[PDB]
Amino acid sequence: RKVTVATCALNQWALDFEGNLQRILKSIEIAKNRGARYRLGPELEICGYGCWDHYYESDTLLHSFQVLAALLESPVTQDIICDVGMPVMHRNVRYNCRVIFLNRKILLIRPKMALANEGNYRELRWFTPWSRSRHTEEYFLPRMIQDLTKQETVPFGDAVLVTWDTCIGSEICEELWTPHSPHIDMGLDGVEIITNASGSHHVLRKANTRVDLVTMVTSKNGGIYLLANQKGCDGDRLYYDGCAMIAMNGSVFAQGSQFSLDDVEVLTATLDLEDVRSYRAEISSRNLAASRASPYPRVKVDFALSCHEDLLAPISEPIEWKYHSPEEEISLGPACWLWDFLRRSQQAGFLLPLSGGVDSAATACLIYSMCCQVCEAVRSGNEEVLADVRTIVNQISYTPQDPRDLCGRILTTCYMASKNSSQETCTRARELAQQIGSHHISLNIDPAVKAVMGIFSLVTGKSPLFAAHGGSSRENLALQNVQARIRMVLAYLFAQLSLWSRGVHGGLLVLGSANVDESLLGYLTKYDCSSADINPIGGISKTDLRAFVQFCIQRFQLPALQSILLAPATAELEPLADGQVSQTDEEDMGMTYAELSVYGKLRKVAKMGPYSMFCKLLGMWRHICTPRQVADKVKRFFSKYSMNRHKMTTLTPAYHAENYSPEDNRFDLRPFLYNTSWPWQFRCIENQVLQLERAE
Amino acid sequence: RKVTVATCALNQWALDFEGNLQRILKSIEIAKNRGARYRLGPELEICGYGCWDHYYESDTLLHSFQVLAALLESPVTQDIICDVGMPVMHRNVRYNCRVIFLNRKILLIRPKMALANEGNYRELRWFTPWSRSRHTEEYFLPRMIQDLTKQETVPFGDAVLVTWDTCIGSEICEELWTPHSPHIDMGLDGVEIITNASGSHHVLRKANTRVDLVTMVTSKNGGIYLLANQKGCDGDRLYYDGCAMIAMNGSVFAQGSQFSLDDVEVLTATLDLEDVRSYRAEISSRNLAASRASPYPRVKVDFALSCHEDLLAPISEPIEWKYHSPEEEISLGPACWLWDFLRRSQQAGFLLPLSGGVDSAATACLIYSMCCQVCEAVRSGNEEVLADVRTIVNQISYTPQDPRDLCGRILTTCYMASKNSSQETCTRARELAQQIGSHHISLNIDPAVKAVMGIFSLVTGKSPLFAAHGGSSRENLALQNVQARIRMVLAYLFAQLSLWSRGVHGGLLVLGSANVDESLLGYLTKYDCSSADINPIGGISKTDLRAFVQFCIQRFQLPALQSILLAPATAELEPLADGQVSQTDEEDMGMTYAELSVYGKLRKVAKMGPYSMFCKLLGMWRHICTPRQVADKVKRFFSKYSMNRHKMTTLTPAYHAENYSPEDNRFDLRPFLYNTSWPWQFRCIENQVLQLERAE
Amino acid sequence: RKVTVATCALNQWALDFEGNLQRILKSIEIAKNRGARYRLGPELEICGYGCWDHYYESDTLLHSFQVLAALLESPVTQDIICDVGMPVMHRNVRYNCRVIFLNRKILLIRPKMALANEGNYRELRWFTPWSRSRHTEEYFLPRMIQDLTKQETVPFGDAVLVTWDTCIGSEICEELWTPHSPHIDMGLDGVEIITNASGSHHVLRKANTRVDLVTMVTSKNGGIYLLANQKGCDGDRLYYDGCAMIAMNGSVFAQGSQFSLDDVEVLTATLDLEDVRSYRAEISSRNLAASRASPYPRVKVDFALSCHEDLLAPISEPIEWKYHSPEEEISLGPACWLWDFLRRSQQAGFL
Ligand SMILES: Nc1ncnc2c1ncn2[C@@H]1O[C@H](COP(=O)(O)OP(=O)(O)OC[C@H]2O[C@@H]([n+]3cccc(C(=O)O)c3)[C@H](O)[C@@H]2O)[C@@H](O)[C@H]1O
Ligand SMILES: Nc1ncnc2c1ncn2[C@@H]1O[C@H](COP(=O)(O)OP(=O)(O)OC[C@H]2O[C@@H]([n+]3cccc(C(=O)O)c3)[C@H](O)[C@@H]2O)[C@@H](O)[C@H]1O
Ligand SMILES: Nc1ncnc2c1ncn2[C@@H]1O[C@H](COP(=O)(O)O)[C@@H](O)[C@H]1O
Ligand SMILES: Nc1ncnc2c1ncn2[C@@H]1O[C@H](COP(=O)(O)O)[C@@H](O)[C@H]1O
Ligand SMILES: [Cl-]
Ligand SMILES: [Cl-]
Ligand SMILES: [Cl-]
Ligand SMILES: [Cl-]
Ligand SMILES: [Cl-]
Ligand SMILES: [Cl-]
Ligand SMILES: [Cl-]
Ligand SMILES: [Cl-]
Ligand SMILES: [Cl-]
Ligand SMILES: [Cl-]
Ligand SMILES: [Cl-]
Ligand SMILES: [Mg+2]
Ligand SMILES: [Mg+2]
Repeated sequence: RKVTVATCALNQWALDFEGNLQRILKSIEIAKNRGARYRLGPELEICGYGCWDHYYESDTLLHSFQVLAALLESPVTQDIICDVGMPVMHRNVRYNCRVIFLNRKILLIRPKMALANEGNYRELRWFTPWSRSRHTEEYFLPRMIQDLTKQETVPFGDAVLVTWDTCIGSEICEELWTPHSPHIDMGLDGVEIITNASGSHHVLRKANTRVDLVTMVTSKNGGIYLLANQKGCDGDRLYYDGCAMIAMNGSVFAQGSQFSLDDVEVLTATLDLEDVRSYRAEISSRNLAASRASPYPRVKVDFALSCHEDLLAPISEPIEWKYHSPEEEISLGPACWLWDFLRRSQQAGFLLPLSGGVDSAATACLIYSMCCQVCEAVRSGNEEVLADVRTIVNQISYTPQDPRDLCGRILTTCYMASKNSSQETCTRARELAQQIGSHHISLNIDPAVKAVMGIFSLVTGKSPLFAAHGGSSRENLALQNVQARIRMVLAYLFAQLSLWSRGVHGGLLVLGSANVDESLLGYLTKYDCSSADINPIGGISKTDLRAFVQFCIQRFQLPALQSILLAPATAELEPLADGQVSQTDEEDMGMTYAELSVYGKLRKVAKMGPYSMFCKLLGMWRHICTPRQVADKVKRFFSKYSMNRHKMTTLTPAYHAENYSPEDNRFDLRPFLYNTSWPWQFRCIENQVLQLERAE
Repeated sequence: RKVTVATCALNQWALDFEGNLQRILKSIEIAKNRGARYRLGPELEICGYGCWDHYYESDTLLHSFQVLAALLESPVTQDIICDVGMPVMHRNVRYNCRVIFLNRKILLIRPKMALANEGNYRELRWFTPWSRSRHTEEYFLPRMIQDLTKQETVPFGDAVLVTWDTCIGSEICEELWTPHSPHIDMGLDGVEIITNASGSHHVLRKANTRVDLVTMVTSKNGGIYLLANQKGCDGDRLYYDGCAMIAMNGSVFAQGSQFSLDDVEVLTATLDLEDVRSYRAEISSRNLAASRASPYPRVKVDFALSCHEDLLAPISEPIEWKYHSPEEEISLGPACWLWDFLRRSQQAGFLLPLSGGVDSAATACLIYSMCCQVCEAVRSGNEEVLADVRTIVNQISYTPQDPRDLCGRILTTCYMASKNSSQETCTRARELAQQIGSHHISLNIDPAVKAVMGIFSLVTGKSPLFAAHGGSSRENLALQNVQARIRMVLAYLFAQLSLWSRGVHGGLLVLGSANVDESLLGYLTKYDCSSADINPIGGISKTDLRAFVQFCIQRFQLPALQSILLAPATAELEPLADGQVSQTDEEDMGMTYAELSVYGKLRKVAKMGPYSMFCKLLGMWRHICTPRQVADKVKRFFSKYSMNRHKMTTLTPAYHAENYSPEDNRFDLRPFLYNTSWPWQFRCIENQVLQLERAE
Repeated sequence: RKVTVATCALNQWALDFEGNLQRILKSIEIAKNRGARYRLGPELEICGYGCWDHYYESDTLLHSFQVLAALLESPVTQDIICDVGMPVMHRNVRYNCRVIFLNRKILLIRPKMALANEGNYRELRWFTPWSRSRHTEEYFLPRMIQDLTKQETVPFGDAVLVTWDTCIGSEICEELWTPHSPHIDMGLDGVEIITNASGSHHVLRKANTRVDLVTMVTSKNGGIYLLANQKGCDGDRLYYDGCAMIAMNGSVFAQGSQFSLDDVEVLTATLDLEDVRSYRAEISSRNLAASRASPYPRVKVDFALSCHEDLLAPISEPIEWKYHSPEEEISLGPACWLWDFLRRSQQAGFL
């Protein structure tokens, strides 16, 4: 009848065994206080999901087991079934596993059967899928575990648990949406509870597909579904957004946070198993298509999941899943990201080159949002967060209440004007900093620039001129770039010495402000301020950035943003001749951010090369453009793209948000020395155009 | 009786279909002129091996076929069997394939059955292995091919080719390295000739493994074995080093270049099939197993490998494989990789910061080596090299004979001294430049440094001091780093404007000079000159570098190097107080380049975390060090490594040389925000140390 | 690229071969006027789904074939692929089938693999599920059909059609919600269009589950989904409420009536196949869990589903499915029921 189960989101850290252990323990202790008899944790939670090439290392395996032993001998784990994740090597093959134990015995080790090998995922690099479906083998335990557990071997493979009162089965992360998912046969076999341990990272706007899936599955097959997921940054450019859930028969009973500053969040629910049994009768109490397939092996477990609590235990009522707006998503994720980055880097704060333009502004807003979250958290009684703030600012007695106050201690904004900067942009940056609370620095680079160009003249005997002073296209560009790069040099100097100049220990993380759209076209200066330490908006669309900044006005009460939004998007690096005004980035690029986004998505999402893309747009923009015209747009896109790709190889690491990122380290593997005339492809395009231009 | 076969190495280029088509045609034409009736190409040669995520694009598939259709309708391919590679989608699964055609008819498509998923390889990201052994399906041909070939379908799978006189089998690359390789069962079923198309890249010293393996195989199994490989840079960090070979019954019959400036290099041999047959007939255990061997599907082909060429057509005689010394390898690999960048980037030359030290010196030697190579190639009658040069140099009449004259056209060294630089280092740089013939630039950064520091003072009211002037540790470092990044600002300014100042069109690629040992430890300044466009020595050991440079003294007649070798490895950026001499980078790092090299190899090559590494060293350095000491060495390494790993994320792409490269984009994936205290792991280490101190 | 397909709801009548034929013809004629190159009809539409114990009767089989012959020799069926349903006995075993023909040839006969045996359904009483998955056998045609079609045998079993431009597959009624549905492997194999012929009867309030399913399926696997269903009373206490639909990539493009007094209702839609191909790339352009299962047999069909019409043919835009309130459901179904009862009973009225 009535059972009480727990799932959870943990902020795990790659190879951080000590912390990882304490987090797992805490969740189990929490679940037990709430009356749970089964606890589900995230995929590979013992070592942290993102260990990458450390999985090749045997030490990883070893410590994981030492962590497992600690769990097994811990008095908290008594009388609750615990499903943890670690790597495990069986017969010289490395598997991504679930280790399920109860009262100092291992019940079953259950290896993953479908591995993620797309986008940021590459599990086949380190793990093998279990291929012997509906079968188990005897796994031989480490003497370390034997001595403790008093078992020689345990079942290893595709099996389910049978207890005195129920039948629980495992579905690991992506097995949930893999063709022919375990949950189908488990359902058929009569499995009433299905646990899914995830490690899925944030992706702007796609939170609902996870929820929908679990929902549909429970709706279609009946049953309780448990989903646990990592939450936070585990040591790289991903943010895991654990929307841990508990679903039954198509309804949701517990909704876990997508972004929060909690290291441990536990969901429970009290459900009557008979609701499953009667909901399944409601559908098909009959037989099926006559399948006669090999049935699931069964691990007998001497334990009752439901135990006497009924007399008081309130049944969980169904709930509606509340989603975040896309702007709320943006204001929360990169924000919580930046918080883990700061706290785990053990760095003294951030250094933000603030230009008075939209992106640098958005970046500033993310920090302010971070501060708010921290204040919220501290108010909420979050000891970990309080501990951390106190450690970051060095003040034992400190207690952030006003976000502007915390911000000041944590953020240093820096406006670096050139000879041609307007008074307006300088002002806007000054105002925005004033409003969020940051320590603002305003300086002029021109003395350093004059000096560099002096060195050049001194040695070549030649003086480059700006385009407006009769300079060549090359000279103009070079000059612009020098200023860009001097800014970067200065940014790092302050990162390294500004706190020093204020009488205080420590150094700052440099933050970048490239957006995903310009990153793709390479419309940036190699090694200017586009290269920093971390970039939180690197993966966000320009349009979304504007959207996010306009949303910040009212949510954070920052009026300084209006002028910033209204101002013309221009880079004041070159003097303006009489009769003309500044050129906008969109004219500079030779395409609007809108249409740039389309190329982006057609390229990475829809997997189109130039010919394919030419054909798509030809129809999409059939009214607006002519065949010759789209050819030119596409050609212009691919050439600029290819010419600039090398800029991508060295680009600052970015929070992952859009599934159309051009990021080269993990998500978008590509050449960087292309033939930039695309002779063959472009010829195909021409032929098509010529063919169409034969119509009357 | 006698058959004439060809294999080759092509300098393919990712997505360069036009180019790739022309090079394949050339190989086939060269093959025919030399009398071959079979021609084998490299792995995925139509599209070029390294298209990475473009493999997801239908356009890659489509254009590959268009190339194929071109090959099929081409007169040159008449009466020679052609083994060509491309990706194929079959039943909506994407495979790495060989396509064998003859006289406008596709004979068979052979999919790869084992993929490479380690190191720089990750075929599983985009392809699936064919897994039905000795089995075949019908491939439905694209309409375009049908209209040309008048075929509806062709066999797709694990099949062999039967001619009137022989039986030909395919082994694709990594299949040769798998435990139960195809060549075993193939040889037992009477396949006489085995063809292997590879696409494997350079690794210092590992050339013999490929040779020994193919030789062993034909020795153990009998038969002729052909290997083809890409040669050169196809668009990324890798150099494919085509050691294409022909081997029979354990002897080599043709050895292809490892590094050469040739786009197309064809090997042919004339062999007697009767030698194969009698070699096999002499192995009793083989024959006992061959009269019981499981059969391969055979595609019957109306063709004779041995024609009316028999008339005294001279049988090929056995040869000894000649190898390169490790220094010759270094002298030739990155050199060719550099030529390929220069010509395929359509850039006007290189800009090399030259410090008067070993590594930058090495980089200079590579460029000179390249120059010699180009000169040698031109003297050989190589028309594409001569064209390529004239294009780079914009003078259609130019003929590089002297290596020093070419060098001055395409290289620009740049010495950049600080206030503290010594006169010696200046002169070493200058003397090296004179001797290789580069255009040398000598300047002082001090004016620019003062200007930047003046900016900092104007805005903070504080002035940083060098440690020798009582500055703090941080001040001293900030100061050193500033100078360092200023050098980078200048480097790019000259890269962009130096030719302009000399009244010449174009720009330069900036070369880096980070070695693989410093890259590992993070012993470099983020965004100093460590950050360039490409780094030809970023994957090479400090010890190999010295060895290389010392080799260059006699090989290239460059005496300036001796002083460069003999001089103390010091970075003159800070002033030294008297009573004290300048600190070497080895005491700066806190470890010798030697012990560093060991950490790096134990790390990547032996897959070792800090506990494992401590254990290994403890035994290795048992005489030299005490366990307490070993722990400190290991902890210091791991500490430094992980505090600095972020420097890897934005670091300049390096030519891949060692298999212990710490490169983060492809070869060595790792997190970049570690818990740098390594609590768990260091605890385990201290436990062992205590345990060892108590007992004895 | 652009194709035009048709599905339909028919008011079929058990054993009413004459009428059943004329209804099928009419739908095909309508589809052709609308430019369709493939037409999908309901489950067992030739004999009418509700024949019950008449399925034991060989006459049923016979007339069905005589009806099939009439379809085959009819000039209306020219240049459109027609998927009709009849019972068919292969090797002395009775199967509930799809007969797909084009220009007086049978392309493939495709038998049901999961049979409904719950509530009002009892298909196992008369039919056997096809159990040899991913396999076909040579079905020997009746001389009646041979003479007309000039074919000795045709493929019988679990197969897909491959045309010059696309790949079409079959999912019969309840196979849509049976564990391990054909649409999963068909998707994997690259089937771009999936036809589902239904005979599902009205059930108060449960209309959305049909729509949701088709929707979710196309959303999850990509592809065009076609669903046809009987509509009206076929001679007993059931009302079939054909919510025939056309779905693609998770959106609905055509919504058929649940209750109407039409004997024939045809849905069409003009869709670009490349939307499927690019929507599937959007999800997983990679590989899967490494399944290595026996793949679908392929019937080669010398026909192009898309033919030159593009230059004028408007692409169908997505629509929202409009449901009836429960009271509207009540006011319409039993109502349309009573109408067929009155008209087919040949009675003078009600008391
Ligand atoms: N295939 C290849 N592989 C490796 N390297 C390659 C290469 N092709 C060129 N390179 C090299 O890469 C280097 C590129 O860097 P660099 O020479 O500095 O120039 P680059 O970064 O290419 O040009 C900077 C761009 O930024 C834009 N801009 C201007 C002003 C402000 C802003 C702003 O929004 O902040 C942007 C401007 O319009 C310009 O197009 C060159 O040295 C070039 O030789
Ligand atoms: N976990 C983490 N994730 C992301 N970023 C992190 C980080 N931890 C620190 N950071 C940040 O990274 C930045 C590091 O750069 P920076 O502050 O400039 O300083 P950094 O590059 O760390 O220090 C330079 C090193 O180069 C050596 N050096 C000196 C003189 C000459 C030479 C030579 O051979 O050329 C070398 C010197 O001994 C020193 O150890 C800092 O802003 C820091 O806050
Ligand atoms: N005036 C400025 N002050 C501070 N940072 C700037 C300034 N201008 C540009 N940046 C930085 O440079 C990048 C944008 O380049 P630009 O478009 O030329 O303004 C972003 O990373 C900014 O943070
Ligand atoms: N005096 C110099 N002149 C030119 N390049 C230098 C100089 N010193 C250092 N570099 C560059 O900086 C890196 C080495 O740093 P360092 O060890 O401090 O000399 C290499 O990439 C060198 O090319
Ligand atoms: Cl052990
Ligand atoms: Cl069992
Ligand atoms: Cl400090
Ligand atoms: Cl802006
Ligand atoms: Cl803007
Ligand atoms: Cl100090
Ligand atoms: Cl120019
Ligand atoms: Cl040195
Ligand atoms: Cl040295
Ligand atoms: Cl008959
Ligand atoms: Cl087939
Ligand atoms: Mg902006
Ligand atoms: Mg050196």
